[PDB]
Amino acid sequence: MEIYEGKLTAEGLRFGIVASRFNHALVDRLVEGAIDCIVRHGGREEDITLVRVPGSWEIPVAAGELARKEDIDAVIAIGVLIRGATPHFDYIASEVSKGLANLSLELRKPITFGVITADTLEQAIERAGTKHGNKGWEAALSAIEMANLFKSLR
Amino acid sequence: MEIYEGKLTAEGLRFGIVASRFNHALVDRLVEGAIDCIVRHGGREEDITLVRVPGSWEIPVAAGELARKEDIDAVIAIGVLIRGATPHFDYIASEVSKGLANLSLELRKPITFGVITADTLEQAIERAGTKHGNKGWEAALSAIEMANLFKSLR
Amino acid sequence: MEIYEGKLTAEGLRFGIVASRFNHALVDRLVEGAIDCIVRHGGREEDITLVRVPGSWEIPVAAGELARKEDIDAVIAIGVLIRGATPHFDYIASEVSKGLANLSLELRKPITFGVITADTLEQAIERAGTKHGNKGWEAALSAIEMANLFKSLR
Amino acid sequence: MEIYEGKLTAEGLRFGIVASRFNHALVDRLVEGAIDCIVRHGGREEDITLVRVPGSWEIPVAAGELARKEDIDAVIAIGVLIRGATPHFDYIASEVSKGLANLSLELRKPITFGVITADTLEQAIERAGTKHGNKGWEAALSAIEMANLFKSLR
Amino acid sequence: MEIYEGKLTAEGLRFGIVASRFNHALVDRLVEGAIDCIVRHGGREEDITLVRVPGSWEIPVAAGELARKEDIDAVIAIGVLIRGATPHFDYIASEVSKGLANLSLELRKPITFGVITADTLEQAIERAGTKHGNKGWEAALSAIEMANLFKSLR
Amino acid sequence: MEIYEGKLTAEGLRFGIVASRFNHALVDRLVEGAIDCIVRHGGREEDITLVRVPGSWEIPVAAGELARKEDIDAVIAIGVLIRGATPHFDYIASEVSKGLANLSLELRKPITFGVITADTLEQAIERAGTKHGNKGWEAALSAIEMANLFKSLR
Amino acid sequence: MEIYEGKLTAEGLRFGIVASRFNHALVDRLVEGAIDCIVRHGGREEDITLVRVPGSWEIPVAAGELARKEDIDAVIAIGVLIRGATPHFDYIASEVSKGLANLSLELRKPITFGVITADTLEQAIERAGTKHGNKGWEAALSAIEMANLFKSLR
Repeated sequence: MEIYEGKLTAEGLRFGIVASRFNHALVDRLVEGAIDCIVRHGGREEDITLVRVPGSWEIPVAAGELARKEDIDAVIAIGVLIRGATPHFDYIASEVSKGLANLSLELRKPITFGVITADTLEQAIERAGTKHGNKGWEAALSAIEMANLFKSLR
Repeated sequence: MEIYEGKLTAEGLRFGIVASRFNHALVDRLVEGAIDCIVRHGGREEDITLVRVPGSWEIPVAAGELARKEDIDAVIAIGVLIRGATPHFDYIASEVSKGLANLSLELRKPITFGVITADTLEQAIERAGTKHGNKGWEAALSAIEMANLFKSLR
Repeated sequence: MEIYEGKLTAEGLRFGIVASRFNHALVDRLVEGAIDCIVRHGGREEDITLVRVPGSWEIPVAAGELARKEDIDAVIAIGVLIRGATPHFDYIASEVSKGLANLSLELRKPITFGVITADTLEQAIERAGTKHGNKGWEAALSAIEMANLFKSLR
Repeated sequence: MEIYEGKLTAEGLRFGIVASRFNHALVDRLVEGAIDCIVRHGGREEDITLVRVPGSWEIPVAAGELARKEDIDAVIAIGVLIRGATPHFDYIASEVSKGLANLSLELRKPITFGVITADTLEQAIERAGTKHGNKGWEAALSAIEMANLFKSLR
Repeated sequence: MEIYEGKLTAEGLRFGIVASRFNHALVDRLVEGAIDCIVRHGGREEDITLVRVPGSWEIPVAAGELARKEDIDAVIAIGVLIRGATPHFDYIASEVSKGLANLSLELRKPITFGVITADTLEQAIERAGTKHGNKGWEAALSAIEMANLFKSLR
Repeated sequence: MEIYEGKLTAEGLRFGIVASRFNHALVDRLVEGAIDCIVRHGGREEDITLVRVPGSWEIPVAAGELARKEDIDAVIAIGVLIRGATPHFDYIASEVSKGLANLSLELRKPITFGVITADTLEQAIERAGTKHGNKGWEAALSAIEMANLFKSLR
Repeated sequence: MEIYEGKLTAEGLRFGIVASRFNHALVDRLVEGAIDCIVRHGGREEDITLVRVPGSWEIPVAAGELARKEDIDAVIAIGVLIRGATPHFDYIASEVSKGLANLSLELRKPITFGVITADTLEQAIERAGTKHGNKGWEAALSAIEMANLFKSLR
């Protein structure tokens, strides 16, 4: 039986991070977590490209630009969505997730989904550094592992 | 009338399995079930490729890499999703299923959906070895049958 | 004004039927209804290709194989989905319907949706031969009418 | 500032109408409304192509055939969906709308959505000639306006 | 074992339709459905005799006149009865059905019962073109099938 | 398509009216309505035969005597039944209606059912000249139309 | 049978619009809708006369002045009435409607009633551009159609 799996060492890997600006206070914590993960797993900060976009709606189109660069091994998508009074939340989150997934399949490159979709502000605060750990860190781990995996798998 | 149907014999077939690492305790049981099915239906374990991915979100992109290998007859996707407090579960499960289906149609190769989507942990425990039988076994049977079917159908 | 419409005569038409094996007791009734419709509207049973697939998840990929055969005029998709305890039903039904629709648009060939999506077993029993008439018969009628329509429309 | 907008004059425009046969009593009223709109806005009835399809499921595939004809300026899709006891309504309406939208984007031609999606029969009766005006008329107006718009825009 | 059954082809068959005038709005839809069925199953409209009667009470006596013509193969009875405030509905529906059945047995000719007996107007609207399909179409199918059956059976 | 229908002109037609004597106050209004209809649609009063019978039970046997006269074109049956305390109402109304229908089928002559079957006196008052129009007038119209119809149909 | 009906083309027609000033915010939207309708149906804006009046009470007397001009084909009356605390609303709306109708009959010229009579402000907002479409547009369509109709009818 052949086993393919990725180590959690980030030596030599190049990363791209797309972070929305809306929900500024929490997206900053998520980005801090992602950079901390990449650096403390052996990666250099000089090998990280950070792209700032106004809202979550533009994360897919910015990730399309980063992910087609040859010198990028994986892309981390970071954003915070909190449900409001209107159904706007549903139609934004669905399109963001769908675009990211379609892009990842199209470009044959791991694009990791580190976007928080919370019903309440309190949940988003939990998932961005407090009791539940930040999805920035979780997404960075996923991206590192897939970047290592695809080196063997390709 | 022409009838096309697949036998349940796994002699000579090559399989690929993509298993997420999240929900480690149950995904291991699902993978055990899938391998047991393939082996006990006549297949060899040396003809199975196992790919481990961090979460369910990356199953489609890893299955895209396995399914384009010529020496793979079918791909079994294995993962466990349990609904949490946030609507994150919906946007993950929808994208995983949609990506797998689109990939299967695109590559003209059977990609079987052995992912558990449970509201509660108790349901997931039921569907992964206990009272309801493991979807790893069910997915392996589906993959074997489609692999045999496409030999006749093509 | 130009009117394009299809007659309900099945002389000379070739059909493909994809039927899942899950919910064996009801899918058999649906297939019986479809074949009865095709035969009693003038079609021959020697001009029908039947493909059996394990579950509803594989209906799109099998229909992709039948529908690209030149000697097939329309494809009838037959399956039964009954909602269970998990949200698995939603993610299966959505992908089956989406795959069938995308395939039909891509191949410019009518693929008729004769899949039962029931909340309860009692509804599925109603819609498969009992009080509400079988969707196998309804789907066969739709396929016959579109097959006749596209002869004029093309 | 450049303003692009379409007049509501139908002189010289060619139209295609796809109408399902299910819910016969109301689809006939919708088609009457659409033809009345086209004729009373200056269009000729000899410049209208009407295609009849069995159910709403086949509207996208028939619209694909009409919309690729060069001598068709816009396509009007007409159908009536009333929610039943099963979730079948959701999976039919979603696929019809998605197919129509994808087709319109693909063919760069306006395909107007004049399909009634009603929870109850009483609502469908309202929206097909009675208190709320028929979506056949509304869809015909939309198609006329886009047909005029694309002449300037292209 | 000898099997006698009728095909659903209407080539060469002659039909008679008796339609009441009461409930004008729905009987017209039922008659449209019946004629559409006969025409789209291969029959000609020149081979259909339509008899209009004031109320449902006179359908049996008019069907007695049509059914004794030699050049009529089957008779379709079309009418709409909606229960009112008085028990008049019972004594009308019972006599209509009894007369039609006795006439059919006496003349050894299929007389198909396409009369709607509804408790409420909403049910009658359902059964005459809307959600439940029109009994005009159902009765026309029954008449076609029996007309084909009696050719073999006699 | 051959259309048979009767005009509403009563020139030259001969009518027979059987009216019960029970419920004298309302049967008189019904008879007035019937005669008014026949006269104002062009018929002469000298061409009307009126037969008075004690109760509704004897209407069928008197109509048997009128309807076998050659110089009678149609027979109008007029009576009023109001439900009492005993089930007598059911067994009278059923037999009256059944006898009239059987007689009409036997003699191949239109016998129109203008009998009021009311649960309460207030309903019978409504249906005999007041808010709901008298069944004498309605029955006379039905008889005129069938008399004209059978001239063409025979 | 002679059919008289008006097309929806506004070429060459001259219009007069009387708009009250009370409920300034909504009357402006209604006037915008009316002018947009006239322009986009082929009419010129140079052929429109706009008269502003203080309240709805003066719309009839101003419409009397416009409608007697020879070079005016139809008059559109635009105003918004919202019920207050006093019965003043009833006595204003009744007189406005009565005056407009009497004027239209007297001058043999179409005067279209595009006045909103709302119980609540929320309804008036609905009917002036939002969910229910603006009565300015509806009234302009009515005026165009009657202006075309009277050309044939006179």
